[PDB]
Amino acid sequence: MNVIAILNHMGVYFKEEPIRELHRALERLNFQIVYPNDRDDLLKLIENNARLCGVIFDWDKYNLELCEEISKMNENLPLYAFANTYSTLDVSLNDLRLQISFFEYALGAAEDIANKIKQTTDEYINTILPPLTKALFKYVREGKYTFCTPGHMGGTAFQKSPVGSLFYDFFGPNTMKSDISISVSELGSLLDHSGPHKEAEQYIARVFNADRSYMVTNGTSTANKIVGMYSAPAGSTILIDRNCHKSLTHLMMMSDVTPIYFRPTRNAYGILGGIPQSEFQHATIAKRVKETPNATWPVHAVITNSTYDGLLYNTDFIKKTLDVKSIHFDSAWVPYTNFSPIYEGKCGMSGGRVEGKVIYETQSTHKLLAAFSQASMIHVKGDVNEETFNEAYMMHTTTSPHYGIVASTETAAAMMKGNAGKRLINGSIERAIKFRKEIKRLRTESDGWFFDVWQPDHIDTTECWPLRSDSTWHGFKNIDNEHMYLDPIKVTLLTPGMEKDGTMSDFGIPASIVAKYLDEHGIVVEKTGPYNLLFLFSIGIDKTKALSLLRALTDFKRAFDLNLRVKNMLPSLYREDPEFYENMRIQELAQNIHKLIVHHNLPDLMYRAFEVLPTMVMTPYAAFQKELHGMTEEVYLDEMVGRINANMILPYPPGVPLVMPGEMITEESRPVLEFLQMLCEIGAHYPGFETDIHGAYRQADGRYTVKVLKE
Amino acid sequence: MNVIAILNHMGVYFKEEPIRELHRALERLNFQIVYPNDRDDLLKLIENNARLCGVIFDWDKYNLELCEEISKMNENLPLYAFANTYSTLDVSLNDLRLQISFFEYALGAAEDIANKIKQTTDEYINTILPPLTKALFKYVREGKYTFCTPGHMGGTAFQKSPVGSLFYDFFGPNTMKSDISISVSELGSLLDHSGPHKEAEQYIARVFNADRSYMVTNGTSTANKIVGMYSAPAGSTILIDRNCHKSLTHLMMMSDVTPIYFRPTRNAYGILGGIPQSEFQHATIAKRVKETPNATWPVHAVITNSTYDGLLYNTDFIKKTLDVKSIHFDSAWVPYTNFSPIYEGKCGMSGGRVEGKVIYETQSTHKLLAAFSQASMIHVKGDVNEETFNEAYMMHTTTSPHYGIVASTETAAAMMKGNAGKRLINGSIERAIKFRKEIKRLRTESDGWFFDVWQPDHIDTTECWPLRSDSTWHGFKNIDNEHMYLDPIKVTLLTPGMEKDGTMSDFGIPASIVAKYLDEHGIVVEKTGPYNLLFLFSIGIDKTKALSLLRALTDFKRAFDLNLRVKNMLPSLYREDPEFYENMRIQELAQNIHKLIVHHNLPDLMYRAFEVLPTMVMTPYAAFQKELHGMTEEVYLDEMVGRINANMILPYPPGVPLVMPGEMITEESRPVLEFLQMLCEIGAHYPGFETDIHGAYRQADGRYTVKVLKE
Amino acid sequence: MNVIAILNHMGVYFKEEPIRELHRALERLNFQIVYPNDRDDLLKLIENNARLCGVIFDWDKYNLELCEEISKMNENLPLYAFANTYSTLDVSLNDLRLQISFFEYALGAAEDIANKIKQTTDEYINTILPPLTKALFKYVREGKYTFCTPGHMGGTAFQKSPVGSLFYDFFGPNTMKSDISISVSELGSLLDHSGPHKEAEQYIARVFNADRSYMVTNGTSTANKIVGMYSAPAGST
Repeated sequence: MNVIAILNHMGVYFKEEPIRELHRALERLNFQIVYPNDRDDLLKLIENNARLCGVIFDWDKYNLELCEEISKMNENLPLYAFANTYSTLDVSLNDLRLQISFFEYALGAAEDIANKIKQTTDEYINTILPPLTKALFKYVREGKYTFCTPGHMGGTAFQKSPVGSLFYDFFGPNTMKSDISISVSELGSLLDHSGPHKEAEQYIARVFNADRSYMVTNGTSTANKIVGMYSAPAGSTILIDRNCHKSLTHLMMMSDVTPIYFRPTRNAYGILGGIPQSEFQHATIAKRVKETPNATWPVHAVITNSTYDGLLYNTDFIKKTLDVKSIHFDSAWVPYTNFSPIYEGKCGMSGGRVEGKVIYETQSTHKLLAAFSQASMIHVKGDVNEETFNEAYMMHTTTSPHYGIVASTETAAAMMKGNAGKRLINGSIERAIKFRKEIKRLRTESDGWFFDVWQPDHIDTTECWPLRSDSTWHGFKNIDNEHMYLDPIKVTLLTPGMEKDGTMSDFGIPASIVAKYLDEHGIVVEKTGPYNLLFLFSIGIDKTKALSLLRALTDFKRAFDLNLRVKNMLPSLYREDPEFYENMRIQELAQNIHKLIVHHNLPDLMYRAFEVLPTMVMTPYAAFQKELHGMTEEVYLDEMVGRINANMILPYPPGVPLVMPGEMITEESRPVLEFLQMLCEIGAHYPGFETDIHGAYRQADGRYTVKVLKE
Repeated sequence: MNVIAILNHMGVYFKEEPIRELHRALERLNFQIVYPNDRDDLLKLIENNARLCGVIFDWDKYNLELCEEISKMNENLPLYAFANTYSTLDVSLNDLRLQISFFEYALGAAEDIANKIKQTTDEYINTILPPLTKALFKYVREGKYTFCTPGHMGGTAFQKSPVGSLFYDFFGPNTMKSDISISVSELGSLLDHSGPHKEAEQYIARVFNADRSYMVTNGTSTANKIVGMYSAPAGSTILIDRNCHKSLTHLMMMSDVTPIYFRPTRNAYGILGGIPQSEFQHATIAKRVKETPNATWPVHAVITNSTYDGLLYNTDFIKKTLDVKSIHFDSAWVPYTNFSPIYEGKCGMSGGRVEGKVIYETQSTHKLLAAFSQASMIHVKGDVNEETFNEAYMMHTTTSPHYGIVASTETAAAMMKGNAGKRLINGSIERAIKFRKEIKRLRTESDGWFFDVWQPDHIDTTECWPLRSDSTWHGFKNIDNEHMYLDPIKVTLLTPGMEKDGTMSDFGIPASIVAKYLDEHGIVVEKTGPYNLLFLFSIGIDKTKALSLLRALTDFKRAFDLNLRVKNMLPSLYREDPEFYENMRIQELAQNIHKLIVHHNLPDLMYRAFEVLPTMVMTPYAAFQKELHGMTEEVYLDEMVGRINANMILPYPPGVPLVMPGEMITEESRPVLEFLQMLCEIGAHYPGFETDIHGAYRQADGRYTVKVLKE
Repeated sequence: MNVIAILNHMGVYFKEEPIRELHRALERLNFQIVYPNDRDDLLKLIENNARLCGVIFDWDKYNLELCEEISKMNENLPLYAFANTYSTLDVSLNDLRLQISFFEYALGAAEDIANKIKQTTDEYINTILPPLTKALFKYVREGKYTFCTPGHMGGTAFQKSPVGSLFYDFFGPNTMKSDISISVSELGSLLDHSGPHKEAEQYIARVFNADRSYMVTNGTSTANKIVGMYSAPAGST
């Protein structure tokens, strides 16, 4: 905030020489001065920037509707109207409700005007800032010597070493002084929820429409642990989504709990869809309790809302009909929910306080909002035992947190209050929708093949487009109406190779080549399956990045039709093994990997492997207990049927836990083994496209091993 | 690295005009140029700075011993000797082993010389940098657009919001671009230990003399959890130090384990000393196993080495005689051990690979080294199940870590390789010893009272001064010889109020007033007890901070002898309740709090409360299980005998867990209740000195409550 | 390639002060900046020159047909359209098939834009250059000391003699460093047809529509000898 914009030169002297004196005084007060030519120049200057902290304009040539337009753009922005001809009498109430401060044109009075402008800018900065970030900035500005942890003590240890000086010159001084610990008593403490921290969690609670809100400093991988260790005591039972994270599996291995796994649907692409409506009612839950050993009525439920590919649920249905005392939504990919009414009825915090149960939501703030990594939140909705749940939160977090992460966690919510946050969210959603409309437009504009995007055939409104059973763009057969809602900002491109009914085509490009090409040209894809990409259109995405992406896709199309060699187009993949990719064209490589997928029948195996659940011999807690006692042997992959698995098997494709720790592959679940063997067989042909299975360990001969339990 | 220092002007032109042309070319290549006048100027310039990345000197007037001195100062520093009169023949081997590159005095050849200098500086930067920090800096320098998590995507979300722009202008761009996730495939992944990450853990393993080294991104509060969940399966038994952290208690509440608590000694000051030699042999361990219900032979041991006040152990004794299969050292306060031979035989990694057991050490890197917060390491020494322990490490850490913390964690070890790290550690230890010598000197120089420092009466050598049974400076009675070693850099000041034999004096100042005064004058104390301070003399401390601290102590002495009012001297404490501190002098306040300590007999109660162990009714895991089921009631403090505690009671003073979760205060442990009641009684008199007990909850009437279990 | 041409001054400030900051940053990055007045000025400037390596223009006052005309003039030339009023939606396929990179008008963001412009210019140079000339230019830019033939060794023998210095001042340094031999292993060898040389003869074979193409270094007076000594053995006709 040092940019203060003065409107145009009227022409007469008595209201220009005071303006030039104020210009000189403001430059003396370390303010950059910009000179927009007219009104629309000011509108564009304010929307394209954010460092602007003041507008000076004459109240004669520009009326007070150029206070209201800026108010629609930013409510808290100070503007400085200069009163010459309009008297006191010419002011309405709506002018008085805006951030304007009136001044006069007097020669030699520029010093007091500049001091008042500096004070107003300071008030604006101290108004828009959240309280803990405000206090941290104040503490760094009044920077005191310290004799406490951390050891760098304001980064003055990095000023006395060469590699330390490189680190210090990279990061800069303010992010070294911003790292302090709980010994600084004026900032309170995260662990005890005191002072500026307590004001921060109350601020987070207002913003996100939650009763009590927490600010985790390790991540939602730890927030899931906190929620599932509070609400699910040992010996109890949980309803965990099979579409889960590794963190929930880790939680189940720490705690002595027992699962019933929900059964999500999926298409031939490998996109993890959702649980049908039948598996949230009392009948199916009671049945699955009945045929699970050592199982009682579930006391907690964990649901991934949304999925990895951005499929929201009808959460009002869930909160009405799921008859458990605590429903947890692992909303790691949807933290931005409250800030656009598009997502109404699509999160745990949507709607009011539900009766008889506590709704948890564990937004991963760093993922889609603007926050530093390892930042997360736990929003609750209901009544919880305050000391027990506070102690459970204290149990998993560290004792001396990184205050940069905490300040970023709060500043992410502070970016969403007012009109600026609504403008951010609506701009991101509208930009995502416009990108979707041209990618379907360029599909019908181009010749031959082009990238498809997995979205409804007619989208033109800003809403979460519901997945209807009467349409076939999604691919989930016999899907329930109003249970799924596509998130517009998680754009999933598609590549040729798949037909609409689910069978495979002949000409195709698997998405690994497209992702590697985009990585070569300096744009990064989130994660790819066999024939899909994913692009997070968060609040950071502007039209520069969107156009560069669209124009990396087009250059890939041109380079693939021209059929350039692997050496020229993909040097990063060429360097994987130059002997192999020396005389190979890209069309031959794409055709070969596509034929390896087709002949081995990848999508049918990937479907039929996840439509059958492995037999739960013992709870994953018992599997971890037997793993700790050294009762694990590494049998080869083929002889794994009838054996209890000790470590989780997580195959890419698709990215969802296939075999849990403690489950047996029986003869009824042989397509699981066939899929694993097929994936190992196809991954050992072409370098750079190596097999990515978390749990299976590569040997030298080419056959993988899985840690199973001894007999 | 942009500072290149040229030595003096010889006087003749043919070796000055090429030097001026090289000056102009290097300024064209964005290098700051400094001009030391002579040799000693260069020596001082190099020791006082670290951004210097090159010395240009003439090989005639300055010999090659001004290459060896700089080599003793920095081994990798490039220097550029200019050869005029000494021929090829005048070079020895020791000159060739140094970082010198020879040049000549030619007119018009300054461009190639400047390009070679820039290339040599780039080689130097790429040499001293650790590999993962090097790759992260390279990735940010080649900064690519991204469509993946995190949501700010290079900080371009903070460039479009006012509070976001304040955050961005504070932190700066390079620490926003440095936050990326595992989707960037060229940096590998922390979780899978691949690529640049795997090179980083191998680099950490060399540096710290460990077999396998891990880099935790939550902190040693999570590293303790990782170690104690791998090595201690459920149903087993551990030997946990009573001088533990909150994190170890949290670990014991997560896991179904059973303790035998070691019994450390302590003095009247409240400093947590150490476990006697008798409690590490087989006889006492077998006895304490025998009188503990449901207890078997311990399979793991956790020892806080050093203590909070920097008392190292004779760890060779521990690793020889403690007959358990895994010994863990919670070395959160001593991470700098390998980098000075003072600490030989004083860590888990000291000495060779011990036979028959695995030694863990969990250095908190952010505490005393130069690293960002929430950074920690796990060094092992022995043979562990690689996949089981890797899975246990993966179990507690997040999945998308903050790469700034990881890069800082590795750069902290990279600051310690070579001669610069040895110079850092030796300079910090020597500065600590010199500060200790003048604080004892100023004690005998001043009039009346002065601050004492809890250290041996004769210290003049750079060693860990052993706590001898034939001396009484420490206060631990009947202490064992060569079991304790004072760390010189954890300086514990003392205030008047205590006599040498342990009884209380009449004139005294409790350390809270001194800490608050130092906080008023802008220097921060780590943590204080009743009459002691603590100052971490880490690698960040230079003589500026040390002199400012000594000269805040002296100004406090002058202001206390002059007896200034609380309003003028302590406005931050005045604002706590201006009605109470209006007409009170500092001598009256100090005398009143000292009399409250004396009349209530604080040190005798604090001693006798920790010399008696509360009765373990049930394991803390069972206490947490009963706490989760809502079986907890809040009885008042006085009626807590005979009741099983559900939450840990952590009173300040001193800062060590007094009552564990699941333990009963019996009639044999009534002084525990007397100490708690006394602390609550003395904390409810003077504002700003409020009672700090973690576990006891303040009520409105003034009597505290503790969550106990129902009957 | 250091000439980057910016189109005209619109008049409003929010898309001129970022342009002036980008001007200052590009001059800091050693780029000469030219200022064509209007569209036909740019057309004539591009046809009369070849050192131009970039056009910066606003996407509002000048449409995307002033990308297609430059494409007919030079296909690989990078141009930098600045997006203000036309949204994402206003782009056709023929625009996407051209060498344009889109930017925005933001104050204080000229450093990243200038770095991206420098990287795009480097990509353009490494795109239009043939591989062996690219590798030779790279080798001279990373100029290493040598102890092999030729004897001047980067022309440092001509820097130590008066007539040698006249020769060196005439020819200039880059054509002295460009004369090396087969001892530099990273450039391959002409005689054995390896590495960058082999890529060069394959490149010559594509260009001239021939199966196998050779690159003689004495002249076609020697190429005739090569052909007539291969195809015409002694005693034949």
